[PDB]
Amino acid sequence: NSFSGYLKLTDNVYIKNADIVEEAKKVKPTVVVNAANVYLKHGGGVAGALNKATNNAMQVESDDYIATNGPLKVGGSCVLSGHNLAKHCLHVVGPNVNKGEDIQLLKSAYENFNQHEVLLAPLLSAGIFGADPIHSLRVCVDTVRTNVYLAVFDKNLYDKLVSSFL
Ligand SMILES: CC(C)[C@H](Nc1ncnc2c1OCCO2)c1ccc2c(c1)S(=O)(=O)CCC2
Repeated sequence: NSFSGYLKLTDNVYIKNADIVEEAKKVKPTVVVNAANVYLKHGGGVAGALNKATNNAMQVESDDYIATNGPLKVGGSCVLSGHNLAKHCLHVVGPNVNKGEDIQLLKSAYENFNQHEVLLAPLLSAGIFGADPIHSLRVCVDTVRTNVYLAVFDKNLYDKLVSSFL
């Protein structure tokens, strides 16, 4: 967990303008959070990038999880191997508001982070999921009590988040 260049926002929330895959390789954290869907199909965005860095080992393992346990619920999670990126990968399903899923579930999604002392994570539901990224950061700051290091790849978004937070 050798996080470097983070800006401390609150006692337990840190933020950096960085690619989460590159951070995972440099830091080798205990837990890396994946912005997953309920079937753990990592076809793009953060999920696709993390899977591509494991050379599809995350996807094989995810398919085996789904075969045995069935899909996750929106707001839920599961802990799987982190392969070469981390000791564990916490797959968390935020609501896809662009498809009508309730924004209240974003609090339930962030609540999963509380079972891990330290995590490297993306902003949940801020992708193709269509949630307002600044609102997602507010839910994170209000819900997460353990230590979370957020990697936000876009410098324009990072600057807006830091300006909003101050
Ligand atoms: C907002 C965006 C800049 C950010 N992208 C990344 N943030 C950090 N690391 C990355 C990023 O994408 C390339 C790999 O590394 C982001 C954050 C959350 C979500 C997505 C994207 S999504 O994949 O569109 C859907 C799931 C939720």
